[PDB]
Amino acid sequence: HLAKYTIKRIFVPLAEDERVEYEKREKVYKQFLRARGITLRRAEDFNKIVMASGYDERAYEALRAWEEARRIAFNSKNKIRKLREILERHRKDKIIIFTRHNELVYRISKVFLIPAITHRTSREEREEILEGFRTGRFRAIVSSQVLDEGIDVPDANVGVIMSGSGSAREYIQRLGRILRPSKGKKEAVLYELISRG
Repeated sequence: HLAKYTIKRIFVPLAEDERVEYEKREKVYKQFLRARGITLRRAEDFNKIVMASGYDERAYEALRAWEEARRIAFNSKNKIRKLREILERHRKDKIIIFTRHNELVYRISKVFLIPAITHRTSREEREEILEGFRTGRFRAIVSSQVLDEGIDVPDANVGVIMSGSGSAREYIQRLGRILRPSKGKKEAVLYELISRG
């Protein structure tokens, strides 16, 4: 019986060289949106359509733009610098990092020696990792795939959600259901890094 679950949404701005690049992409995108008379409050709802309407260089290069932006934000030098702190502040707990961005997963697992689980890895490899997790070896893991569906996942204490440019409402709840109150204290904390600034 948990007794102190607590969420924290951290807003990490972008790097110098980063804002510049990000902005130039989003420029091309927003132009496409207005050029097609679409409000941005409905992007991606729109991209969903752009996708089902076949190919159009025009429209697609815009989606390719939306890509880089999303990308940049996710891998912000700061996102890492920040993650670092979290990993340190919570070196005494079991952490579960999540990100819908495959690349980041690797960037992380390689920058901080954290075992990873993506839509590759394996089936036993995966498991293997989870057993190591629940028995020491390593106190954290980064994973691109969902961890509740089927997967058992050890009792984790802190969860981190490396978002790109927006808040992952769903994911937050999903993860928070998976976490487990600590031994003593029986608390839990969930972070969600979001580029912004």
